Amino acid sequence: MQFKVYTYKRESRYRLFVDVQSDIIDTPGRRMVIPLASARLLSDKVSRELYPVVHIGDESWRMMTTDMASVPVSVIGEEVADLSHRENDIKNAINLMFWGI
Amino acid sequence: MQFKVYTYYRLFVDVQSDIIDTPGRRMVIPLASARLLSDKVSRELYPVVHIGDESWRMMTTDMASVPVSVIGEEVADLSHRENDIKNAINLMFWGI
Amino acid sequence: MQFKVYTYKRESRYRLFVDVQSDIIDTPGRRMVIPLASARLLSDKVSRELYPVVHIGDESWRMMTTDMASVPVSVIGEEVADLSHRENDIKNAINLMFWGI
Amino acid sequence: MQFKVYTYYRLFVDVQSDIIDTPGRRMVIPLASARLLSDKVSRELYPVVHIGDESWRMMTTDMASVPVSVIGEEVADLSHRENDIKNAINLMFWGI
Amino acid sequence: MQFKVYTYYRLFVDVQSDIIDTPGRRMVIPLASARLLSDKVSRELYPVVHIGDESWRMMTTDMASVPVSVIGEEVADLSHRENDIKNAINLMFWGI
Amino acid sequence: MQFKVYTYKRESRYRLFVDVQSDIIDTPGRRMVIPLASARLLSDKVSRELYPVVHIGDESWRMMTTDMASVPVSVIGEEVADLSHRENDIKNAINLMFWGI
Amino acid sequence: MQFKVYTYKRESRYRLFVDVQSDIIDTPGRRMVIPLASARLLSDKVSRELYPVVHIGDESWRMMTTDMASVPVSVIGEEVADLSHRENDIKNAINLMFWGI
Amino acid sequence: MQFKVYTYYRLFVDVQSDIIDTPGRRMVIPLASARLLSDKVSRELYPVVHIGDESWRMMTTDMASVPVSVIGEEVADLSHRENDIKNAINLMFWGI
Ligand SMILES: [Cl-]
Ligand SMILES: [Cl-]
Ligand SMILES: [Cl-]
Ligand SMILES: [Cl-]
Ligand SMILES: [Cl-]
Repeated sequence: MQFKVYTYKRESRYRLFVDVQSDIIDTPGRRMVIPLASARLLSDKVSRELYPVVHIGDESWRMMTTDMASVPVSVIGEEVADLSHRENDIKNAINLMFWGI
Repeated sequence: MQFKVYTYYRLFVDVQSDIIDTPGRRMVIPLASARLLSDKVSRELYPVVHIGDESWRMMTTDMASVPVSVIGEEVADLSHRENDIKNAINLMFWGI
Repeated sequence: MQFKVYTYKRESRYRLFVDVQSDIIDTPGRRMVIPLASARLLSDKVSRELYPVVHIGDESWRMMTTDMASVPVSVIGEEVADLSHRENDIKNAINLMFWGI
Repeated sequence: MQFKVYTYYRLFVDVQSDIIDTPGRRMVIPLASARLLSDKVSRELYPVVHIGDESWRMMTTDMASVPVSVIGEEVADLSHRENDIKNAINLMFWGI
Repeated sequence: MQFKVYTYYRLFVDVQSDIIDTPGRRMVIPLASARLLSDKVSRELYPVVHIGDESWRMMTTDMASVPVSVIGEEVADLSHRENDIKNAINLMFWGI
Repeated sequence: MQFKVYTYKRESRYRLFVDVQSDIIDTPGRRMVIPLASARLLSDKVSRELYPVVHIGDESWRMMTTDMASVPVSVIGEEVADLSHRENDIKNAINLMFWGI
Repeated sequence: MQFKVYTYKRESRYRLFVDVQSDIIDTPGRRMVIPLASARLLSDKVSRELYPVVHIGDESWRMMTTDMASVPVSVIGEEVADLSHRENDIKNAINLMFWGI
Repeated sequence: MQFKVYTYYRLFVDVQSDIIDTPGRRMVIPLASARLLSDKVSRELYPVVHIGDESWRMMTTDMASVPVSVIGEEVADLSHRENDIKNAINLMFWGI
């Protein structure tokens, strides 16, 4: 579901990621997701517009927008958080990456 | 064993006949959380099953041959859903 | 398309595979396929009911029914042959693997 | 570069903005032989494009981030289809 | 962050500058248990560091670019070993 | 060998890369390499200090310094070119990535 | 270290493996190892001396000699046991696989 | 077939006994271009062999079990080097 954060049930690649695909579009075998990385791993210089900073619990995470990928629904784990309140920032990040707007 | 769900916490249903014994691989259909697919997705092709209190969708179109050495513990039995599973598989291959 | 044999555009132990999914069922991102292997690689003691032998050119190939897999359409190459005339054998192989008898 | 088709799982359309340099990767949409999908499959979500005399479907839902080091030679330019490509992507993310 | 040790219980040291944001990856050097290598192996090229009560060897020649999304929790800080790490890296590239 | 550009035997990840490891340091099973990418894939706004632009034949390539990796010698293909004349730029790129302040 | 049994840090595979490389030979990035599998009666044609049975705790394990592989030292876990007392059997298994006339 | 060289340009030498064949796997030692290793690298452990003009190093320490289904065409025969290959393998396991 869009704006929900899930865990990955596989080996490497990611730990956490945000589902950014519309809830009316069923692939249905996959979902478009944006992986999250520990905010401490990126400096303050890195654009918060392309790579928004979100809070899951008490920790800060960066949305690695440019590492967006299609992931099979069978590997999507448990729902960890909801980032619906950040809809505007997420939308801007995605629109910026594709349309430079 | 046919219609049993196993782990390797990823889930999959064994859909191969119990008579096909020699092959070192079992045909399985992966399960996905039902909340991940809308109700508009065909229940004929992607049946919805229950394991515990949760709902899962059978990702019929992601069927795959998996080595028996990676098949984990038996989590549930879906024998009572034999008819739905059979229809899903027959629809994907011959389906009308 | 069902019963058509195609080349694989990925790194695989197999160079040819047969599309066995219905033409009325669009996933649409994947197709159910059965890989082909050189017949010389399997002894005659291996069931011809479950592993049909087909011909493409001057070579004999075995259908590795038990290695059936869902493959993305983007990796399906050029059409090499048509096995429509073997529909009955292919159907029996698939029905045997799932429903036995 | 945006709307350009490149080779390597053989054909991909670069759909990332030219103003956004990752710079190690690019967002791409894989192409599949149009003959592999029936006409009943939405052209809004999966546009049909022509490279040479052959027809290809844009597998929008299989979009992925790909390292620039694996992007091959430029095969074609789909700038004239900008509107269709834009609609496909916007539909997948914001569709109502 | 440079000179910090992270989890993958696999361990590796971030050796990339903090002023250089890829930003999707980080250059890291994997750590291996010191008991696995004899004392005859160069400590100049493969420095020995301590994390807790265990000794680890820096597998400098196995250095690799790793995506930030797979970097786990910070386990230790090896800033005090900056000189040894710097020498190991400079030796591998420039023959010191 | 240092400053030499080679091809990659496997079909994945790389196509061409530059060996940047010292010739006096034998791993000996691996070599530190920097992958090359078509220069047209990156805009001119991308730092030439960190990502040098080199020429191999008539084509321009960018050195993807931040994607540096250890690669087994068994997968290193044929020698395509020599970039010894660019030693200073390559050295600066590497030193900047590790020791930049 | 030779004849020591370790736990793995990577995915898939077995669970335990025996280091069979000489202690005087430092690669130093890899170690030759033989994976262990839960003891079971084999059907593998000739030789049961090709797959020695060893004990770790109260359990029995078979040395899958033919699945020997080079493994990076960074993925070798904690030392679980020592099979130095079985040196002769291990040596014979390895010599049989390579030179077994 | 022991002492021979097969592919999948890639190159590897089959070093398993011809007596042992039941597993669908063969022990192989990968070959690397001799130019990739300096002359200071032991020829006892990493023998140098020739195949159609070029020189190759046997990467003894990268020995691995490979499935027979992925072994390609026979490119050469190194039976005449049996003694060197045997010594390399014995050295790696028994220290000379
Ligand atoms: Cl139910
Ligand atoms: Cl896939
Ligand atoms: Cl067109
Ligand atoms: Cl220390
Ligand atoms: Cl130049």
